[PDB]
Amino acid sequence: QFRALLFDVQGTLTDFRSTLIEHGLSILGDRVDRELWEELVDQWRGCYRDELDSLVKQEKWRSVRAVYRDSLINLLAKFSDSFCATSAEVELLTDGWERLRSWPDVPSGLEQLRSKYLVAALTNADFSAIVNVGRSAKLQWDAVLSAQLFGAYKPHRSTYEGAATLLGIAPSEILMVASHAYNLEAAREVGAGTAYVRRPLEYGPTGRTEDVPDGRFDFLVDSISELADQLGCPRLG
Amino acid sequence: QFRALLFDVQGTLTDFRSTLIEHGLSILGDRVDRELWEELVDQWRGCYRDELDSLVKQEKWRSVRAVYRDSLINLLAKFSDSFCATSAEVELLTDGWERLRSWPDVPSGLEQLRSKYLVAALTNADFSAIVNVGRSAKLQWDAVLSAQLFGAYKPHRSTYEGAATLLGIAPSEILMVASHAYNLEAAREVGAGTAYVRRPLEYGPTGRTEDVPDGRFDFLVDSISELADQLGCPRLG
Repeated sequence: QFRALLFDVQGTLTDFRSTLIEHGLSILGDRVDRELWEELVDQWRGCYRDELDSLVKQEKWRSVRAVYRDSLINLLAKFSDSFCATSAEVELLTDGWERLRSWPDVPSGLEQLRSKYLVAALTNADFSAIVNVGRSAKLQWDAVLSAQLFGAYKPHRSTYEGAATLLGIAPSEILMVASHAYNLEAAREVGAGTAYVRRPLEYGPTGRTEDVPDGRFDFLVDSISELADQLGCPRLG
Repeated sequence: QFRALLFDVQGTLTDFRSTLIEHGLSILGDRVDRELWEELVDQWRGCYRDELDSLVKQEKWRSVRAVYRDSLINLLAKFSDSFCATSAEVELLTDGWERLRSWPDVPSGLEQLRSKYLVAALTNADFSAIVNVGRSAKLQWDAVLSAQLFGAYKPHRSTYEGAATLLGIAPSEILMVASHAYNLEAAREVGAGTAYVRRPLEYGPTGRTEDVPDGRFDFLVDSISELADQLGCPRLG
């Protein structure tokens, strides 16, 4: 039925919240407390989502590293009574988005899927970032696709459709994998299969997550391994 | 010095001659003898090189699968006294270029390089083909680049430069690896490093290959592993 699985990366396969929290504390040290840096990370991710949504509505693209970098400079000004950062440290902190750590089910899950399927990443992150993230998150791909190649961000149909022609595959023979329900419904409209992955800690324990019911998508799983088990991929020794 | 290694695929990492010879014989069987089909393969590659060379001067791109297919149809017209093939068999024969086998030094050599460098494919083949070849040639990349993404073939400078911006890398921080000396010289022009890999059996045992002397390129090796050793990459267990 399926020849390839297209994967969302940030959140679906990677714990960016814990990554960026421990990334900033390691750089900033005691100049900022943990409780306050966790709140900057949350607002950081929120500024990225608000900006991309705005750029999608404008049908515009720009570097996601510039999106992270600019939105951190704006938050640092808002948090400037509590702590401070140099221009060099601003770049090092932004680099944390290219050092994402994967969820413990992802590397072995990806390995299990390759026995019958091609696996490729389709992220809004810049091409350089997802290549880097592959090292820090131990993601192993047949192909790496970014919103940078298509000039537009998900859920724009040019991204999903473009990924299909580049891979030589029909959308109906691609399984889109994401922990974000809105952009999974957009894969459905272009004709792709849909697999939702529950990530209760994507936005932390205090985060409200999307309640998705059984039957809305083709698959509903808590781990890539489970998805591989449901697709008929044999487990690893 | 180098942050990424960009690799030629067809010939540099893959024994396409042996792949396509045994591929067509399995499809055409006794309808064609080996010595006569081996001569078609050689002309096939040459029609591909002539067409791409023509398209580079025109600053045109078109699907390399269509290039292989069309140049196969022309050879079949040339060989129409000796044997014949259906349109279905034409597609299966063309599929042999997406089922290439690697030289035995390539998979472990690429893996050895990944300890210190990013490795990416930069082939004139269409994006779908190199994805397939990754399975048949056992190639594992941080990134996969094709002339299809840039609208131009190697050795056009838009390809090398585009691969640099996509990876976040300066051309001077890219090491181009190829078994074809002419297109290696253009990487040098854009500012990239140059590594030549001798493939004496690329065009068969009785085939004439590019004889490259010491000093023309930055590296001159008989295997990907050898290149990794010269780049300071620790060996594999």
